[PDB]
Amino acid sequence: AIDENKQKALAAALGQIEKQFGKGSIMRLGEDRSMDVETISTGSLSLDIALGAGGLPMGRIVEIYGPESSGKTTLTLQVIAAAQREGKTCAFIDAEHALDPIYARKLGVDIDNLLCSQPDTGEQALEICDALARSGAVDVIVVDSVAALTPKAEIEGEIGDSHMGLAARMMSQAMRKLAGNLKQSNTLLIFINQIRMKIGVMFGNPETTTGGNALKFYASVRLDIRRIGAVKEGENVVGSETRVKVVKNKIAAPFKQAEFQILYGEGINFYGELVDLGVKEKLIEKAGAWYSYKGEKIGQGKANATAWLKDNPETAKEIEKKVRELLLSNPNS
Amino acid sequence: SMDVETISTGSLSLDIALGAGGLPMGRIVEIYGPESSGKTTLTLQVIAAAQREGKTCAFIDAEHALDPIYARKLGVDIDNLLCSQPDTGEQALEICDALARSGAVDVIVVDSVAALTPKAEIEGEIGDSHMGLAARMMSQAMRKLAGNLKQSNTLLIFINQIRMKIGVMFGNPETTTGGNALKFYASVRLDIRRIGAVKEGENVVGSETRVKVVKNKIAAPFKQAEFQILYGEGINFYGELVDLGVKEKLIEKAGAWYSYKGEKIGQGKANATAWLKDNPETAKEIEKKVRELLLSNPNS
Ligand SMILES: Nc1ncnc2c1ncn2[C@@H]1O[C@H](COP(=O)(O)OP(=O)(O)OP(O)(O)=S)[C@@H](O)[C@H]1O
Ligand SMILES: Nc1ncnc2c1ncn2[C@@H]1O[C@H](COP(=O)(O)OP(=O)(O)OP(O)(O)=S)[C@@H](O)[C@H]1O
Ligand SMILES: [Mg+2]
Ligand SMILES: [Mg+2]
Repeated sequence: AIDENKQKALAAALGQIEKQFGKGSIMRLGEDRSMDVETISTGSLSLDIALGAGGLPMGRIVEIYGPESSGKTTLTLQVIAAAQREGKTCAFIDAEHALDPIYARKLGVDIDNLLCSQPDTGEQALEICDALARSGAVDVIVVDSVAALTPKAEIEGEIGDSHMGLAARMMSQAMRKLAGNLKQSNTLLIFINQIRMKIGVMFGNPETTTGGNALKFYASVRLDIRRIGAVKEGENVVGSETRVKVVKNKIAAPFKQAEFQILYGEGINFYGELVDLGVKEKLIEKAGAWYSYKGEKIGQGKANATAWLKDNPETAKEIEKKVRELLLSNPNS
Repeated sequence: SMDVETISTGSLSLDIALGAGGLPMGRIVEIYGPESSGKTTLTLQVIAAAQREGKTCAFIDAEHALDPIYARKLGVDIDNLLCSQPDTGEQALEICDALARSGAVDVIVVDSVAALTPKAEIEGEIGDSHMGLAARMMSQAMRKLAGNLKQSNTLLIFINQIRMKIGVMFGNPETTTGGNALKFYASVRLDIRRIGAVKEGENVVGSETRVKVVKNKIAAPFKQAEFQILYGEGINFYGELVDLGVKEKLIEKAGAWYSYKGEKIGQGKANATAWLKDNPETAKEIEKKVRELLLSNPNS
């Protein structure tokens, strides 16, 4: 009897809010299909498994950070290339002023359709991000280095002058504005960031990132990338052994890691991952340094085994399809 | 009307730490901490525990980062959990007041006070200065809500993010966003921190968490709570039922070996909590003992 005017006051309050601030201001979370988690590929199968939901989330903020020459730019060009192949539009804000367009083409990016900007200030860089996000016409934005987003007062001033907290304040104001717009247009924003040392530290890690604490909070995924070794063809160094740690995840369980090769000119070695995952799931048998598929001996060593999968497109498609079926938590098709 | 009503936090260790046995209804609560401390997980645990008692709940996601699948995994009934995603900071607080006035919802949660951007700052440019507009907007909202919340008997939980003060020599350099109005009006104030990992040998499957009560108008403040948040599954209330059982000398622990009523239960905490899962009888009767010994005022 008394629990019914409860439901009436609810429906009346819902009617009041939904006509004041527009149609879908309040809903029920189980019914809201704008709140579901769509993803896009990173260009690494191992990293797609480590992220749990099978890729990077659309409508969210992502941070990639690491030491120098660890593969941060290369990893973000591989996600742009994969999204372009699925008929999406992409932008690249190059605050570092260090993008080589010929290398981007070799990694598989469509250079003629990628929107590029080299802004003079951090305010200009974050105002272009907002304008592209609100447009609804751009799916993936990459900002290359938070560390190079310098406020206008610091550009106008002299070297030595103190502007303490100014960059951190600029970033804190930008996150507030962007987070809403990005979700509304279903646009993925990737911030690359550099590492700095904190002085006078006995306890914990001395490593930190630039641009303050706001980005750590607003980010849905945070990735730590590191170069853990060289890839050699005799004495020639031909690429880099790479490890990625998922330090923060809001769409799945964190603290999983991914290992892969970056080969200079080609980018991420896809078939190299396909072997290592095939070996792990008992689809490829390893007899010391002899790889074999269904008894049929494919090669001697990982490089020859990878070279074999390259000249057998049908056999590689078969193994990919199974590894995908097995290790993907919730395959959506 | 001024007699206090409480609802469970989901964690038993935190229910003892507050003293009254939960968060007070018709009041304002603040829950701050660093990155990935378990602020959202704790407030979805409250909503879950509340809507199991036949209550309606709302979630105002200003952060734009709520996963409905994870909410269901923690035990939130998402089919009748009200969710809003406001564009401005003013919309978020007008929806909070409109829901409070109606007298229909019992619990409201505003995720990130840091993300409540004033209208003027949104249609402005990045670089433009709006000194204290967030603090005024919050100060206006608090004096308008405090009265409307009490007569409705509606709980409002604000989640806050930590920022750092520049050129401070004294005290702690940590701050909270959205002014010092919320600091005054807030009845309870929790400070969550991740203090370690929970492993399956090497595989990291959880977070060792510590909650501190820095303010309490309802009971004695400056008490602690320690517990485990597992990634999916949610809060580990069996893991607490052992830790409080051994603290009151109902359970015994001899190194890595557990024993209750003479007969041993398992080796380590993971096997000890796994046996409590398989024995609802002892898990019922130990809950009985821990509650009736450490309850401040038994309602009925
Ligand atoms: N244009 C190129 N031609 C050949 N190799 C390249 C080229 N650009 C980058 N690489 C290599 O690819 C590996 C990863 O480079 P990046 O992706 O540029 O890493 P990064 O972390 O962005 O480094 P920064 O911005 O310079 S600190 C490095 O060993 C580079 O030398
Ligand atoms: N959907 C999910 N699936 C699995 N684990 C999760 C999920 N969401 C969060 N977690 C983890 O649970 C722990 C607590 O997360 P939260 O409750 O979101 O904490 P938080 O302080 O709200 O973090 P923020 O909002 O990003 S500053 C973290 O270690 C997360 O990685
Ligand atoms: Mg680079
Ligand atoms: Mg949160």
